[PDB]
Amino acid sequence: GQLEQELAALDQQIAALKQRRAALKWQIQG
Amino acid sequence: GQLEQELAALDQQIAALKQRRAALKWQIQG
Ligand code: NA
Repeated sequence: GQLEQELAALDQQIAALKQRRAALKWQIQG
Repeated sequence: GQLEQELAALDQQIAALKQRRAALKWQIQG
């Protein structure tokens, strides 16, 4: 339902942000 | 620097989304 759609959206955003964070850390840390 | 400020921003957003995700998971599970 609506709650499940919202939870899937949060899980996708979290996964994408964790990946962006890993790429930014690599740049900063060389 | 600028890159570290972007990293702190990602850290804040990921932590905040994880709290929203946990609160929604609890709603779903009753
Ligand atoms: Na980190």
